[PDB]
Amino acid sequence: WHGGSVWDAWFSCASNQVAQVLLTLPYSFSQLGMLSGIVLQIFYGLLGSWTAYLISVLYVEYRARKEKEGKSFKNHVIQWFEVLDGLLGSYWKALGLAFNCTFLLFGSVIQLIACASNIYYINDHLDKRTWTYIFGACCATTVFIPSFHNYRIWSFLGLGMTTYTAWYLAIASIIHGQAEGVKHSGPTKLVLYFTGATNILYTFGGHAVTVEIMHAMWKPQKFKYIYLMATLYVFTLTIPSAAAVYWAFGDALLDHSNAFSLMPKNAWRDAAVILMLIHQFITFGFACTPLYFVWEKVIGMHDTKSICLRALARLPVVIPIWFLAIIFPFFGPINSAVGALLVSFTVYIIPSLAHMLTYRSASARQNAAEKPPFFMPSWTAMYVLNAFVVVWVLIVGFGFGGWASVTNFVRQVDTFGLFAKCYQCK
Repeated sequence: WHGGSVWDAWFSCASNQVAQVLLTLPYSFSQLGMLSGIVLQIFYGLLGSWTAYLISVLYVEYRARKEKEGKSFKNHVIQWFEVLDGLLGSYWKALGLAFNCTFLLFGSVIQLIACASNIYYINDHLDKRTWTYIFGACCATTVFIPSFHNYRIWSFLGLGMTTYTAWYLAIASIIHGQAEGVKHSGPTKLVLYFTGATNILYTFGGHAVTVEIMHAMWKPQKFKYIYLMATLYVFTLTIPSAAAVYWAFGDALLDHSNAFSLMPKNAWRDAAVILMLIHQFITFGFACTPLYFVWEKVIGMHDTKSICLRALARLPVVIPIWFLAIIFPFFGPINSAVGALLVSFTVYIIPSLAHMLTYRSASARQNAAEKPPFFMPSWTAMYVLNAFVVVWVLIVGFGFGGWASVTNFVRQVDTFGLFAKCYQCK
């Protein structure tokens, strides 16, 4: 009944997403408001915790089904598409593989964009496109990276830096005060409201892709609701900073998708920028490996003796990332687009549909691995909740959210143009 092996991967992904999306929350607040912003944050955090629970339950089910026949996974890490293939069929393996690949690609693109933006805000002698030139090389010389373990130790430092950045933002905006005449408009247009809602949905989207089977022996008595504990700490990180920055700076955030552009300049802001950039650069070396792994699986040059051949096979994975990070440098709305188009299907809809399909027949409900938990004492309860999750994330998270986000993105293009030199620079 290994559960703690999945919590590590999920916590790593969540702690990465939070720090990736922290700086663009006041923008979405100014688009939404305070009431709607806070309420949607709480709503989506709870939904994300619920889906992560289902992912853990499916992992345990698959493992217990496969160990019954006599197949061992020693010295191997289970993949999510392997789980879907072992539980449902082939089409689900295909769907999982495709969506995971696209999601990792665009996560890498977004991280490169963020690095360029922050390095601009520490030194502004070179425009953001030249900083993208410079950092593309430093992130394309990463093809020589082997498989790195120990994600938990790095995650517990990433959180230790994100907490400093968040509380700096909050306390600095509180001490700065608010200027005279600052206006708070609230929700006025629909496209703005829904692109903000989708940027909020993107925050709590993180899931386990590869889980090590080494820690199946552990069984602790203090790990009851670790998912809810992680979500509560993420709330403590993300609500005060965004609320304080929005309250202090008003409507001037619709033209600044990076909150470092409005804060005053002193030593503490320099420390915050430096800590954010270092964290952002390292997590690229941790997010690269799965995509390289899958690609080398496709090309078949995996068991290679010359490391240089691995670099030659991996260059066509870094070239489109660099080209996309140069051509579309939109730091704010790209989160909304990626969210609406990929996270709604990867984190929210496919886990629920898998849990609703694998347990349809009573022969699989009587011989299940894990019974329904105490807070959901019946199967009908879980089916109703999964149906609501699917319908909601299909209508709002993809219907209105996708349309609004794509229209906002196209307006950004028609305003700034292809290959923008400096996006939102005075």
